[PDB]
Amino acid sequence: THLSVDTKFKTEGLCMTYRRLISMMGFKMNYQGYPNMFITREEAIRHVRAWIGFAVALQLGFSTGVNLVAVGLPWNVVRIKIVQMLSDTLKNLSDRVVFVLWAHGFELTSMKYFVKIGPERTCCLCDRRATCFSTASDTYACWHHSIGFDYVYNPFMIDVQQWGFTGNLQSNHDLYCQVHGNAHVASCDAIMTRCLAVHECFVKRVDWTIEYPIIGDELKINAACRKVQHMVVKAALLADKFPVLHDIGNPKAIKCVPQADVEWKFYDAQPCSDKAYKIEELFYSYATHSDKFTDGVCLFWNCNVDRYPANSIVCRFDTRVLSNLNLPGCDGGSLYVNKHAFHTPAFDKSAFVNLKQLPFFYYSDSPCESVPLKSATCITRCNLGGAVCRHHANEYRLYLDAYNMMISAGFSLWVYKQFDTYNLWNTF
Ligand SMILES: Cc1cc(S(=O)(=O)c2cc(C(=O)NCc3c(F)ccc4cnn(C5CC5)c34)n(C)c2C)cc2c[nH]nc12
Ligand SMILES: Nc1ncnc2c1ncn2[C@@H]1O[C@H](CSCC[C@H](N)C(=O)O)[C@@H](O)[C@H]1O
Ligand SMILES: [Cl-]
Ligand SMILES: [Cl-]
Ligand SMILES: [Zn+2]
Ligand SMILES: [Zn+2]
Ligand SMILES: [Zn+2]
Repeated sequence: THLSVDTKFKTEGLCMTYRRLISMMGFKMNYQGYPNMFITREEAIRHVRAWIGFAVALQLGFSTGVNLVAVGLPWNVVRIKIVQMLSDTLKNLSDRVVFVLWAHGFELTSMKYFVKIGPERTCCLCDRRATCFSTASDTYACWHHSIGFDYVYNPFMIDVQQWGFTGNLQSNHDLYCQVHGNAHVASCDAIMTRCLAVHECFVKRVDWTIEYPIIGDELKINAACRKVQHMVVKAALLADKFPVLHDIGNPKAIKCVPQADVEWKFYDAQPCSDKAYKIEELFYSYATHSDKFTDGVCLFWNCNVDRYPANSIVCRFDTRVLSNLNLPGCDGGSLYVNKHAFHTPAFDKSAFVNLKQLPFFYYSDSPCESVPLKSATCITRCNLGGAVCRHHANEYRLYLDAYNMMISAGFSLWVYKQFDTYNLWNTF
């Protein structure tokens, strides 16, 4: 859970323990839920929504792209702007801030000017943990109630250099990322340090053991995506009668259509060990697998490979979508934190070159029963006749709502070019 202040601090990167470092930074530690400003990698990963890259050269820079110069601007104005920026950035994401550092010593020295530490406190106006302090009123605020507050209260931090790196920030960042160019500017170092931290913590694999709290429409977004997944995969199996389905990026061996008359094969780069017996370990790349999975259809449900083969059903998240769920990531990618943290490579149109956009439709083979619905996209027995039944018209509108929710949440659907609803009409 917590990082003992007695833990040694590697000074090779600075331009010794955490206890001694807190003294050097100019914080009276007191005699006695805040044993250390610095936190473990594991704790930082749990609070990824709180991550703000921070660097100095004083020119103070943040991973938000903001740079502030202190004498220039006076410190009283600067510290107001910092609390403003952090409050606006984090109020809907986290109960805290985690400064992500590539520590040269100067940034740590500068914290005494805009940071106050002490025991954990609650907001003067709500039940939330205090993130801000007002010298003027001697009161404490959360990110929501910090209007006019001048000090950051009990911020957490990590030095990424303590995760064991040779060379400078730029040499390590540029190994994994070509999107953040290093100018001689503080905010560029702030961005690169957080980018590097995201690479080290999230790019390699999903950690299924770490959950993140609900902060928006996760439940409705996820319900809508699963409803659409069932509809689309059910419809493609009925329409083209594929004998095998290659579910690439399924680490739990759960079928979205369990009643489907098909051989369902599971693959993942990182299968869950309790289901590894049903799942082949496989890293899909088009260059290494373009002549494989030639039989039946491949399902890539948010399995974000470099290029999809022609025989694919695909859901892919657009990393450019602005959302409290969608955090800046590594190499033009984003970190999508919805229940778990999913690093997603940049949305790239060249991935879909073998596919077409999946058009909207509703299909039901279920029994009929009872503002009339006149739509070419309602594929039911009753629409084949004159009027659509009250059941299927209601289910159509619920399905359209789920589809619209999924699109507005940033997900797009792609399908093999031969896919057509002609063959679903045939099933009647
Ligand atoms: C941007 C983006 C989105 C998604 S996602 O939208 O598919 C997604 C997936 C999950 C998730 O928990 N899957 C577990 C799981 C599986 F592994 C396999 C099958 C099922 C069936 N049901 N379930 C769920 C437990 C009920 C399954 N969650 C919470 C989200 C939001 C995955 C990404 C990878 N990179 N980027 C990604
Ligand atoms: N190139 C690749 N080849 C194979 N699996 C990959 C992959 N890139 C990512 N994955 C896997 O894709 C999954 C994405 S998250 C789970 C998605 C799953 N299809 C669902 O419906 O929930 C992870 O399990 C990850 O290990
Ligand atoms: Cl992976
Ligand atoms: Cl983003
Ligand atoms: Zn409050
Ligand atoms: Zn980067
Ligand atoms: Zn009907």
